[PDB]
Amino acid sequence: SSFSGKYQLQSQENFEAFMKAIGLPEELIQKGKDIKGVSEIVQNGKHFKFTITAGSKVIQNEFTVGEECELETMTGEKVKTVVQLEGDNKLVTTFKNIKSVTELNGDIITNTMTLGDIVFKRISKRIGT
Ligand SMILES: CCCCCCCCCCCCCCCC(=O)O
Ligand SMILES: CCCCCCCCCCCCCCCC(=O)O
Repeated sequence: SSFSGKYQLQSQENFEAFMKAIGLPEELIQKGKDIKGVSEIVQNGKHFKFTITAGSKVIQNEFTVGEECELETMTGEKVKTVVQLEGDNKLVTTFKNIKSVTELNGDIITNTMTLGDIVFKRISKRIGT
């Protein structure tokens, strides 16, 4: 149950640069750079549900830690990958050559995606039940 909670974005580094490189239609790139998105995570042991909302674009995802699962990326592209726990508080996966780390520390979820040399980094905070 550790990741569960509702979280809102506070600040991000390199949003625009990273969203370009991944075939994000520019309309969303500009409308998106400023949205403090909300993440809903529901964890039950290995099983994860998470929903990322950024006004009207709702991406909902589910995975089992350790299993190969379909994930829906930024662009809407669905990609087969495995998500891994590396300790109770850290989700690590790799898709379309992006290395993604999600990390809980207290009420703070830090997510970091790197495409070759670009480090897109989102920091979020818990907002209630
Ligand atoms: C203006 C209305 C539509 C809103 C469009 C928002 C598009 C957002 C684009 C990228 C946001 C997704 C963030 C990645 C998810 C994550 O960090 O795990
Ligand atoms: C749309 C991006 C795809 C998501 C691929 C990462 C899968 C595991 C990590 C997601 C768990 C919830 C963390 C989101 C927190 C945040 O928005 O920064």
